[PDB]
Amino acid sequence: GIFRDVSLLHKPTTQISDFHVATRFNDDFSRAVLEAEVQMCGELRDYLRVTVSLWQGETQVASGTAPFGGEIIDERGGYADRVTLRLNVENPKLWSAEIPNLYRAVVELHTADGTLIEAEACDVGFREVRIENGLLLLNGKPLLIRGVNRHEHHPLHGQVMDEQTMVQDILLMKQNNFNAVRCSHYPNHPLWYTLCDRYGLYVVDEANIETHGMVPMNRLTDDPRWLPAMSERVTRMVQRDRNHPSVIIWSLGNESGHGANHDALYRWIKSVDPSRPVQYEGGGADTTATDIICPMYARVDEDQPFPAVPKWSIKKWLSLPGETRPLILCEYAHAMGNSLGGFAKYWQAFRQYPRLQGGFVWDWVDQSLIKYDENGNPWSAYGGDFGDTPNDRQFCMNGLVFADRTPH
Amino acid sequence: DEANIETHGMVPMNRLTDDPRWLPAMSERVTRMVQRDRNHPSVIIWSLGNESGHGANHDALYRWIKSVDPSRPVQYEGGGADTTATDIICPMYARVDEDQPFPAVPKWSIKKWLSLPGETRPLILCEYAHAMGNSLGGFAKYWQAFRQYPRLQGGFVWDWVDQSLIKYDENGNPWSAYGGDFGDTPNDRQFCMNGLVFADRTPH
Ligand code: NA
Ligand code: NA
Ligand code: NA
Ligand code: NA
Repeated sequence: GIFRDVSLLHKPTTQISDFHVATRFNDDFSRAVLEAEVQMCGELRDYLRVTVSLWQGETQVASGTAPFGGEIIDERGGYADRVTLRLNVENPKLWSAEIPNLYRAVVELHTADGTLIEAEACDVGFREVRIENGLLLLNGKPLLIRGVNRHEHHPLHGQVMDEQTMVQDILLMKQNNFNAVRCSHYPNHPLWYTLCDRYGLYVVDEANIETHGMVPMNRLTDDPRWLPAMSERVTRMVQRDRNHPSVIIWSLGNESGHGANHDALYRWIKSVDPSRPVQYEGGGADTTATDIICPMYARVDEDQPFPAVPKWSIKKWLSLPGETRPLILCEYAHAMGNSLGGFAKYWQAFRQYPRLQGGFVWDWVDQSLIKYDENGNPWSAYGGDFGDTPNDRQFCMNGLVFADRTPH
Repeated sequence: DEANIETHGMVPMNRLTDDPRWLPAMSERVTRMVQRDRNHPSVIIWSLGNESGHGANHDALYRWIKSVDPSRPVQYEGGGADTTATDIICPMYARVDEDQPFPAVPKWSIKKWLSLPGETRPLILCEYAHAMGNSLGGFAKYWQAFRQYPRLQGGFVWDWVDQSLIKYDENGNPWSAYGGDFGDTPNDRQFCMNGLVFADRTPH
């Protein structure tokens, strides 16, 4: 169904069509350069101008104005319908899940005399994400991911999300010492990223690609005829969400094996947005299509040597010959019912090994739905309770909290 | 095959090995060993000595060996067992699971050591499982780890045979003696007996 919002937007004929925000820093993060690239559609005129202003609350920190026309990029010239403005910020307040400092950037399309054609805005978080010497760093410091996987689920409204439920989830997660969320397994409602920017949570943004039921799992992802469809799902997500500071990692999807399309899209992301690592678990969790070893349900000490996709113990995985990447479990500690035995073992290992930088619990909230018996009394239902067949019964309930967000 | 260089008693341990005035003496002990033994097939690894800290002389002699005999790896434990003067992480008495974070020369657990950022070398303990008396508790843990981790390629037990000496009482009856039994002082008593076999080669 139509399970997210529907709206009408009116733009002028000459309009802002895209804008990108990037932050660069010096070695000690005491100086930052805010680079904003703005793109337009419509008739170009010599009087057109673009102004980008950066605000910290009520105070304007930086500003820049320029006519359209980018730098030369190849033999034929540059983009006449683009402009890049670079704003210097001294001693910027850095964004993190601990302290989510935010600035407000306003992008103005206006004529030279001063009349405003159109304005767009976005929240700006100054932070640098990079993998150096096998460690994932945020603002120069190695992260320890206290993560959880979260589906968009409501026991009454199905997969329709609301701001109140989102805020309730974020507050509960932070109150229970979580600092990261994986959008399993699709781009979320747009307000989710804004709330994560505001409250402080690292976000893994995941493409809407999962072909788990295929035999073999990469039958489609290794087929060039499905490359366009896969590419749309990756590229449109990046184009929508690349400005959000909370998003620190891109994911190519979930449980789709490993095919050449994964490698192609990994490289596309690395080319378009070098500011964020790319991860993907399929094909054994350490393929060429991931910057992070991200296995699902690899155990702390016990090896699980399956054919062609083994789940080594996470301690052993780090030291395999020629392996240097960090390891962050994209799913672990399956919380189905009376569960989470052995969680302390994982966290002992996370604290002992530098390149074990945490993981994402599976998962946040039970996917139970509400039904009414013969007396209007509600009761929580799972797979098979709606006449659906074949079904997977109670495997939909793997959460740390009940569907009404009461804790397990 | 190990060079005859050990300066364990120095304070700090590299006081001589970091002094260029002792480089000739150290170089003689390395180079003459290599010149004598480089034809033996059984020799697969050279060692620069034992427990002498880490000084520039170690790096110089490591490179000399690498230049003259590229056919054998070079190892050295001093200075924390993972310095620039060794091709193999070769700690002494690093434990399987427990870290021992001493200042400037920590003994990480061997499993953790392999995965330290930027570390790629194999790990072979030059000494482990100290067999002093009723000992070798926990040996199975080491060998479980050795079999599970590819880059944990074993180690050298300390050590083979007790260093006890024979003395005779008032009736010509022999008895095994250790440190201090010859009037030697100061001494380190029974720490000379760390072997898997007695001095007469009967097994423990
Ligand atoms: Na860690
Ligand atoms: Na499930
Ligand atoms: Na091994
Ligand atoms: Na001894």
